[PDB]
Formats: sequence, C-alpha cells, structure tokens
Amino acid sequence: KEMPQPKTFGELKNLPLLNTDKPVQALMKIADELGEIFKFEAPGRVTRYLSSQRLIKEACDESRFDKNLSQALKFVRDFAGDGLFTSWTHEKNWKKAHNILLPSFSQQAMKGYHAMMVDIAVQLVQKWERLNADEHIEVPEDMTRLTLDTIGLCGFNYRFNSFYRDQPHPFITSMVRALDEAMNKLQRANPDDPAYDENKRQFQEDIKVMNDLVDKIIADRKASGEQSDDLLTHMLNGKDPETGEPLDDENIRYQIITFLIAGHETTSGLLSFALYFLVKNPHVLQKAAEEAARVLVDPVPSYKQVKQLKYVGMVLNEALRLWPTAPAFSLYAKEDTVLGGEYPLEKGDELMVLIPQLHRDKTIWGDDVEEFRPERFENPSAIPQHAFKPFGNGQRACIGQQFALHEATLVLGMMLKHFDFEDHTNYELDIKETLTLKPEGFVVKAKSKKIPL
Ligand code: HEM
Repeated sequence: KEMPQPKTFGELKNLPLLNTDKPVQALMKIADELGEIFKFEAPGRVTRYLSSQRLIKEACDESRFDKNLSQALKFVRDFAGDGLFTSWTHEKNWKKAHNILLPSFSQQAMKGYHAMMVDIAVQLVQKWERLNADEHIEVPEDMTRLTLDTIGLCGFNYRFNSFYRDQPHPFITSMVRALDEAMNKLQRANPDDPAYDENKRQFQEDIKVMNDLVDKIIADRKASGEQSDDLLTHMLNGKDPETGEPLDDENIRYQIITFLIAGHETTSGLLSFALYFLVKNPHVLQKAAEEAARVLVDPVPSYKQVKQLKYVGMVLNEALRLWPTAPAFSLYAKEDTVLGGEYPLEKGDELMVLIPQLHRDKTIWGDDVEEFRPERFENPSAIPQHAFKPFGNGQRACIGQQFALHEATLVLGMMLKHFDFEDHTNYELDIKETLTLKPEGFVVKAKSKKIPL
C-alpha cells in the first residue's frame, strides 16, 4: 500500500512545511487530512508520522523499536550532552544515570521534595493575594516562575527567585535562546554560510554560560561537603548498582541542564493549559474547586492531602490528553519489521509519534475528542495500553513524571482553594511552539476567597 504524503516543494521535499512558527499544529492538521500514518521527507532524510493507537502501540514495543534522537534533539544534544533526555539507549551513561536517578524521582521521593514545593507554591499564592483590584495575571509567565523555581530548589538547593524578578536568570536567557536556535536550525538551508556567524557565536556563548554556571554549582557543592538531600547530592554520592560507577562531573552538569530545561518548559505548560480549560469549563472548575476546599483543610498542604486530590489529577490528565506539552517523540526500527501488517520497515527507519493526534483517536476515546471532560480519567485501568502517552514510552519514558504531577496537583489545588478565576478577556487559544506548547497571552483575574496561609 502506498503511504500518504503531504505536499512537496520540489528538491526541498516536505521541509518547507516546517518553516512555520507552529510546526506541531501543522503536522496535526496534515494528520487529520492524511490519517493514521504519513511519510515526511527532507533533503537526505525521511520519517513517518504516526497518529493512531493501533500503529503507536506497535511502535511502543521495545523489542522492535527504541528511542531515536530527532533532528531537534540532536541540536539540543550540543548543550544537553549525554544526559538522560538527549542520550541514546545504548550509550553507557544513559543506563548509569537512569539506574542512579530512578529512586530520586519515585513516588516515595516526592515526600522529600514536598516541603520545598510548598515553599514555591506559597510564593505564587502570596503574589496573587497581593495583586490590587482589576490587575490581571499572566498565567504561562507565572507558572514558569513557579516550575523553574521548584526544580532549582528541589533539585540543587538553588533559588532562582523568579517571583522577585521581571527579567529572567542569566542561565535562562541562554537556555531559551539555545532552544530557539535548536528549533530554527530545523527550518534552515545551509549551515556554514557566514551569514549565520552571529547565530553560531551566540549559541556557543549560550553553551558556555550554561556550562560555567552549572559547573560552578557542582564544584561549590563538592567543596562545601554539606549533605542537603536533593538531586545534586544523590548524583555526587550515588553509584549505579549495575556497573558500580558514579556519574562524572561532566555528565552531572548535563543532567542538571536537562532538569532545568524540563522544569522550565513542559511543566508550566501543563498548569497553563489546565487553568485555561478550567476557566473555559465552569462546571469542571466548580468540581475541582469543591475538592480543593474539602481536601486542603490546612494552610500548609501535606503530601497526603495532595494524593487525596483525585479530581484535580483527572483535570491535569485531560489537559495532558488535549495538549501534551512535549508533543512528539522519535523512534527507530531495531530490525527489519512490518508495521500494522502493511507498512514494511527496514532496520534504522524512523518513526515520529504525534501525541496530540494519538490523544484524539476516535476509536479509543469516542467522537467527543475535542471536549474537556476529566471524567475520562476516572478509572486509570479503563485506558487501554499505549492510548495515553503524555510522558513517552517504556524505559525512555519521562523520569520526572511523578515530580511534574505532584507539583502541578499541589499548585493547582492551592490555586483553586484560594481564588475564583475570571476569563476577563474571553481569551482565544493561541498555542506558541518552542520545545514545548504554551497558551501565549493567556490572562485571568484571580479574586481572593480570603483563606489565610
Ligand atoms: C508536564 C510535564 C512533563 C512532560 C509532559 C514530559 C514529557 C516527557 C516525554 C514525552 C519524554 C520522552 C521523550 C522522548 O521519548 O524522546 C520525557 C523524557 C524526560 N523527561 Fe520529561 N516531561 C515532563 C516533566 C519533566 C520534569 C519535571 C523532569 C525533570 C525534573 C523531566 C525529565 C525528563 C527526563 C530526564 C527525560 C528523559 C528520560 C530518559 O530517556 O531517560 N520531565 N519527558
């Protein structure tokens, strides 16, 4: 069977389709037109975009397919190195870091981070409490302040103090620009053309800024000797049970850079989309706010009370269904194989999983896929295998899933406890794409319910 393919541009093939500031959303539109699979070609490379649970469940078979570094991730690898996110499965440092860090990211480990997560969450609530009447909130911006601060504090005992600033930390200016430069190199023609001398000079300056600041944080912790229980202490002391080896300082830096990218980009988006959907669906907002008031009976929320917020968890999973903030991941065929009993693949052939389209698969979810209904995630066992993949697949799934969800559930619980929300502008959804998705310009007013902290 001949594989569907979108419109070509002569010798440039399909590559000019990505020359747009919303490539994922364009690929989603192409998927609606062409269906469950389509071919995508650029000069000297090819991949296949998958959109149905039927094909993606086979793609998620770890005996047949393994994580591939997409072109974007290969560019991100120039500053994320061989950290967990940008390393190949067969690289020694992946399995080492994975075995070392798994216990630090578990559900039990969240009991340890909870205190510091509340520290930052209280700073968000107090900011909003202290706004004057008729002032508004810039939601993505404020969620990013929170999520960046939380990973900095919980991870490496470093306070970015984003709620004390308008202009971001020097690390973040370099990190955001490096990610932008990684994204812009996908849409580019010729690399060594000296017209991009300033692009390369900035990118190398941004690498050095991230490396120097993070390497200083490693050396300062080593020289201190103090044992503040966090990601950095676990990495300096911990040993891989398999090889018996620790991570060296170069890899540790890459893991820290990786966690800062993660805790900045994806996690704030989840909270942003979640609040968007809540203000656009007042009955769902009502249910979640009712739970928050009933469950969060103390001024300082405990770990147990965050686990008790079941409906707030359902709200977040439905936000992850409609707009998964890390919307695509790449795979490659380990051997020759046949996908879906009709698409023969050779060893090394690549696949892209388009997660927003998987999450709109009508044969799994029904015909109302665009509606925001948290009741879909009432029973987690009711969701078929590989139907809901906002945190990726298998051994290369998101190590920060429990961190992200605990943080988002705590913060969204507290937000719903302490405020009523107004969509005062009648905000029209406008999704800006970088590494991740964000509702750009999403604003609300938060009127206080006047419950003390
Ligand atoms: C809403 C929040 C988040 C989402 C939607 C998300 C999504 C994902 C996805 C889809 C992957 C798989 C990438 C691939 O297959 O190429 C992944 C990997 C990863 N994420 Fe996240 N993530 C989130 C938050 C976090 C946080 C907070 C951290 C760390 C503090 C984190 C750390 C990682 C790491 C290290 C990997 C690489 C795992 C490995 O291959 O060993 N993520 N994430």
